[PDB]
Amino acid sequence: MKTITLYLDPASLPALNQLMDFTQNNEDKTHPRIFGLSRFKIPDNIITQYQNIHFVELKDNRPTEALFTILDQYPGNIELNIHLNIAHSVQLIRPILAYRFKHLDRVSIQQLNLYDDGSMEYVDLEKEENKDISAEIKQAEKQLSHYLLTGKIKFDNPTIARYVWQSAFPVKYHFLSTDYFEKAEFLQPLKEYLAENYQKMDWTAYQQLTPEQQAFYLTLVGFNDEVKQSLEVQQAKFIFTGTTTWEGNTDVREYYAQQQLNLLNHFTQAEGDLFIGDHYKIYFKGHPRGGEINDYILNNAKNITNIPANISFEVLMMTGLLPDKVGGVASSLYFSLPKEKISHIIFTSALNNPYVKVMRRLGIIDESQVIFWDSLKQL
Ligand SMILES: CC(=O)N[C@@H]1[C@@H](O)[C@@H](F)[C@@](OP(=O)(O)OC[C@H]2O[C@@H](n3ccc(N)nc3=O)[C@H](O)[C@@H]2O)(C(=O)O)O[C@H]1[C@H](O)[C@H](O)CO
Ligand SMILES: OC[C@H]1O[C@@H](O[C@H]2[C@H](O)[C@@H](O)[C@@H](O)O[C@@H]2CO)[C@H](O)[C@@H](O)[C@H]1O
Repeated sequence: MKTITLYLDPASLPALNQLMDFTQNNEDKTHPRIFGLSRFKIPDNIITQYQNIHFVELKDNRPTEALFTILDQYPGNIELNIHLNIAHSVQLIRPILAYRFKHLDRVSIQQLNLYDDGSMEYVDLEKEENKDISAEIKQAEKQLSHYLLTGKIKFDNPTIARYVWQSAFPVKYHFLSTDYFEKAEFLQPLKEYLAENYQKMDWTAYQQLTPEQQAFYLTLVGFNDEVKQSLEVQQAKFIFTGTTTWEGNTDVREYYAQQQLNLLNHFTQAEGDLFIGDHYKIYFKGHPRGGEINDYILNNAKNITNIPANISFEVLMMTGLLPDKVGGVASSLYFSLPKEKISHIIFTSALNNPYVKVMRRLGIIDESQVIFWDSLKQL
């Protein structure tokens, strides 16, 4: 009997947590590990310290069939310790279930550890506000059973389906907001169902690591001394945070880039609606997938210091390097930001906007008139 740990995430936030789990378990050099983290490359000089370390691409939110070749190397009874993105859990586990079916006598699922993609889970949950949540859970459990028995995916409620894994496996959920499950009264049956199977994402985990593990972790997430030194400047700091679009449409991507540059100007120019003051040093923390939208800010802004877009914002909180003020388009990063540091959060374009509702529920935004980015004069 042998445990194999899989770390799967096409996004950022679950991978960030999973790399913490790997760091905590980094003394064990031989434990079989499969990394399917789209946004993170484990440095070679770390890879070389480990045996039984494997890598798999994700395509369409699941491990490719390359997974099967890796698993074939382990010919005995194997138990899978699987780490997943919640929003994408059903697809990510699909090839794992298919492999289990082919080797039903030797392959088992030990447990699941699941982490929020980010704001998406909460925006999705907000849309379920008028449903009988208790009934949705019971139906999702039944349809999960069919998935597990047949390999066929069919959920009447794809959103609630993300939360019923306990009906089949030992599970632990790691939520960006545990407050949401307390504050959204319509979700009470889900809170109660999830019982003792969840905790909040622990942003104090880094602080409890040894100095050696802290250095190891920072190497995994792409943090380095130069970014550290850039943020240790003796001046008040403002970080402008970027967003992205998943649309490939040039019109849409150019629109996003232009509108986001205009937003930055509203923060940093004296005439801007959101003017922060002349004494701040300005940084840009682009979205990890901003791509040319990121480039547009760096090319068209002035006196801005880039924080490499691949560095997740929450690392600055872990390292105690948060700036005085943070502003930009609504992002998952605002879910764990101390409220005193929020300048303004801007929504893309509506009181009943589900993202607005989520943040209002959570006390991240107040009762004032929300700001959409197309409400801003082109400066
Ligand atoms: C509602 C919805 O669809 N939410 C998804 C969200 O759950 C997740 F898929 C992600 O989350 P998103 O809120 O962008 O932020 C996710 C994480 O990326 C890092 N980050 C982000 C922005 C930034 N300027 N600096 C950073 O470092 C932080 O670690 C943060 O916690 C994502 O791509 O991972 O993208 C959004 C949207 O699809 C996207 O914003 C397009 O508008
Ligand atoms: O990168 C992780 C995020 O992916 C989003 O899906 C995008 C995808 O990134 C993009 O390449 C293309 O395939 O369009 C998808 C949207 O339909 C997820 O929606 C988001 O939750 C993150 O997981």
